Amino acid sequence: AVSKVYARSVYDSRGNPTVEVELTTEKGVFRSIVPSGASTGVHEALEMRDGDKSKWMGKGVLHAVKNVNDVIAPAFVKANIDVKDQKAVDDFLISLDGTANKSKLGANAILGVSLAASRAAAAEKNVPLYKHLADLSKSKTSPYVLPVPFLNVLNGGSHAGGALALQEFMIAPTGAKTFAEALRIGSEVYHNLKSLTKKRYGASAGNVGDEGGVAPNIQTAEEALDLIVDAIKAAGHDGKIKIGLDCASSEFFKDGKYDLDFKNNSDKSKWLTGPQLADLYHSLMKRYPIVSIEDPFAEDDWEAWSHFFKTAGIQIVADALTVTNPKRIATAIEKKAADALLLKVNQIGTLSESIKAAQDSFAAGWGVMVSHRSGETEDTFIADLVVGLRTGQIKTGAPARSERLAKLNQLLRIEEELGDNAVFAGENFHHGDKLL
Amino acid sequence: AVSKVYARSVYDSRGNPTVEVELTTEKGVFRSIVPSGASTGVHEALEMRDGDKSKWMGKGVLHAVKNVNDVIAPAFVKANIDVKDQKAVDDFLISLDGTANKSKLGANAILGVSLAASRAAAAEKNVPLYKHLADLSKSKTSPYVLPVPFLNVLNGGSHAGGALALQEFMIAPTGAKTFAEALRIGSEVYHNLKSLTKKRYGASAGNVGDEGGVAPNIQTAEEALDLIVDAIKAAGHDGKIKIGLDCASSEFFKDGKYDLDFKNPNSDKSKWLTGPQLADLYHSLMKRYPIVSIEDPFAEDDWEAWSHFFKTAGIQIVADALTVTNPKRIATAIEKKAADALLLKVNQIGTLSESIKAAQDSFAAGWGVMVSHRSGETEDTFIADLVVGLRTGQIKTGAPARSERLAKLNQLLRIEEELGDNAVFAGENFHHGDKLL
Ligand SMILES: O=C(O)[C@@H](CO)OP(=O)(O)O
Ligand SMILES: O=C(O)[C@@H](CO)OP(=O)(O)O
Ligand SMILES: [Mg+2]
Ligand SMILES: [Mg+2]
Ligand SMILES: [Mg+2]
Ligand SMILES: [Mg+2]
Ligand SMILES: [Mg+2]
Ligand SMILES: [Mg+2]
Ligand SMILES: [Mg+2]
Ligand SMILES: [Mg+2]
Ligand SMILES: [Mg+2]
Ligand SMILES: [Mg+2]
Repeated sequence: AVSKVYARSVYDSRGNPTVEVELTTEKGVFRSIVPSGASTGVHEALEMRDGDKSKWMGKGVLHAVKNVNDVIAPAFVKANIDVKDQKAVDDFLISLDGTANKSKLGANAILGVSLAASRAAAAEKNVPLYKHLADLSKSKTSPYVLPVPFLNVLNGGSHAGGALALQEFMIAPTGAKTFAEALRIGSEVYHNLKSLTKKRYGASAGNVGDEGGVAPNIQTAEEALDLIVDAIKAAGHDGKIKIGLDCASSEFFKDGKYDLDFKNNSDKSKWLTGPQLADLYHSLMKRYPIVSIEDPFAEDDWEAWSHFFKTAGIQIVADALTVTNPKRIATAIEKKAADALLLKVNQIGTLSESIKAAQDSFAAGWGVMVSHRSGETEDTFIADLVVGLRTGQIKTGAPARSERLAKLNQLLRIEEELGDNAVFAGENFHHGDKLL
Repeated sequence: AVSKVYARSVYDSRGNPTVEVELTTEKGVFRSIVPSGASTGVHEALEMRDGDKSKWMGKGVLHAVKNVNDVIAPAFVKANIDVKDQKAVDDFLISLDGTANKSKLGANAILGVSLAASRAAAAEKNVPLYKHLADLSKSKTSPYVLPVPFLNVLNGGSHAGGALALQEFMIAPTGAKTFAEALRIGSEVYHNLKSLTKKRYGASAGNVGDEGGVAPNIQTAEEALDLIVDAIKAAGHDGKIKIGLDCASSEFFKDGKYDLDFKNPNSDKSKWLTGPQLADLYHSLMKRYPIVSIEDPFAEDDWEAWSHFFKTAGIQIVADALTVTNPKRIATAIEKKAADALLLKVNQIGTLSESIKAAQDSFAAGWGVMVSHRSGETEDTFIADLVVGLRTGQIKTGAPARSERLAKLNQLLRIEEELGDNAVFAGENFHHGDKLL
């Protein structure tokens, strides 16, 4: 049985506090750490911070930690829940908070308990976590699917200091035959990108943003994409590497329009309409091997999404639009706003709700890209999750900064363990769950 | 008994391959990952790289991985060594290689087995790793000592793109009462530093170097130190925060002179500094800023310059590239009175036992020891347990940003919690942490 639930404050990858949970059973101690976003969707479940300006500059999580130790822990232990029954674990937690957005206890109090229970369950079952997560999600397991990594090698927007408006420029080694090959050739592109960036924009441009990508002081998507295409050819991997974007356009949506110079005394006359921004993306799609675009329009700009999607012809990923929330996903499906869900467990707050979100997406013919947050930790949960969910695609950072490599390394280990019972999603990343 | 030893290629914090070792016993599977330096000393034990330009830019570790799987593993499993006997484990590995500088197998093949064995031994004894490391090093345990973290908040030299010659500018919250407080106030200074750096030098200057520190495109130590003092001020921690430097001066030493603009290929050779001129610079900084420690002030074989500076420095002087965690070179440094602290990097020498000897020799001479990360780190937390086990009272493991750095700092939070009243924070006594109480 679960004998102990304990929380403490630890530090995330940008130096902010976050919640770490330890769950003790007869099988040992199981730890989960809650990640933290910067460009959060306004519809995300509550991340509870202390707001005490004299400690951690208001970003303390002592209240959330207290909620685990003083509220969740005694009730959870008393309940004698079977950790194998994830739905019972999450129903209990959801009920204890009693609010839709988890505003009573905090999503960052609840999530760590939810995740740690799944680790405890995997141990009880003597299976690796990814096999247990496949069980919980009722995914196909013959074969397992290793994801294409979408590597965020050039950082802009909220994740890096500079003028660049679009948040993420990713490479996707869809042309590799194994995950290990994909990661190697991705790392090679990254290193070529680092050298080229220093050459073109100066030594300072080669330093990294929150997610490990280079952060050159550039003003347009075109020069960023030119750098990436240049890095791919320098590495000698043209045709094996595709490109993904996260526009994170909610970050520059104001008064019905889009400010591509929001990293500025920005010119209100230059602000773009939905149609104009769609024309911009189409122009980029024509000149670059772009296979996925995330949050091309704002989190509630439904008409703009639906209109773009009609003729996009590539994967359109909903992040802030859907916030890993089955209710908002249902709306996005009906409006035909996108065809892939960005899955972030801490946007909704429990594993069970995240699994439901993935299942609803798959049922609609959508893809699912499992995702890190920009404030990450040494935790590797999402590596096991992307495999368990059989999605065929993950974004977990550049191949730099170990809060990113921790996940990528874990996927190397998973690939090795599965051997002949796994296949790399490659060009079929979008429908990874349907593969075979 | 050890039933399996297995190695694989994984990625370090810079995106370069490195060696990960898993060692299996009755107690489970124990993992260690080898770190990788950038500003390496010429006297370091061999880091074996494949040099195949068509893979990983030539930086593959497949040869070292193969040395573990095809050479070390079958021999080690056959030997059936008691993992609790770290000295026997390491003597065995050192003997398998048979070379001074570990050039047969590579230090990056040997070290992973060395470290994972110690993890396995801790499990056998049912003790946390830091208690076992204290056993191996014969350190005092009443109380245990938590280190002052030297946080590298401004990155220059080899660790970041920019004109800044000096490699590391660190803050040391020696004025804190607990490790948790030290890390909190350190993080607060860091955040104030990031915001101020962006204000003074532009948004791009706030982006980070290899070790998580800001990398402003600045040319002089004085303005870097002004940024740090300004950040400490902004956070409201004046008096509680001290400063450490890593000059990594071997990186800019040429023709008996020091080039503080070495990353500029158009650097004027007339502006190059002599040993005494450099000593003057350091003394100028030490009077204007709360500097308590300086690492590698002079080049790795510029022995006379070290001895001369140390005679009147009056602060901690840390040997890194000079000593390369090597008992033989440490003995020379002790004799020459070149420094009074060792920077301890396990992968500079290649085994835990040799590293422990290096620390013991340093302590016996009345030196301090600062346990250190490499600039290419991993999610491995070994050094956190090592610094506590060795009772040194000081660690450098990066800025409070990038989780290859926070993983260690977070582990130190956990160790402090676990030890409760059986641990003290070194604080102002960081230099002689081993002698504390
Ligand atoms: O926008 C995103 O997709 C995420 C992950 O890159 O960033 P953040 O965690 O800051 O929301
Ligand atoms: O010089 C140093 O002290 C180390 C650690 O900061 O750097 P590197 O690992 O690059 O040698
Ligand atoms: Mg976001
Ligand atoms: Mg199963
Ligand atoms: Mg149009
Ligand atoms: Mg996004
Ligand atoms: Mg719900
Ligand atoms: Mg060095
Ligand atoms: Mg003991
Ligand atoms: Mg002088
Ligand atoms: Mg050094
Ligand atoms: Mg030796």
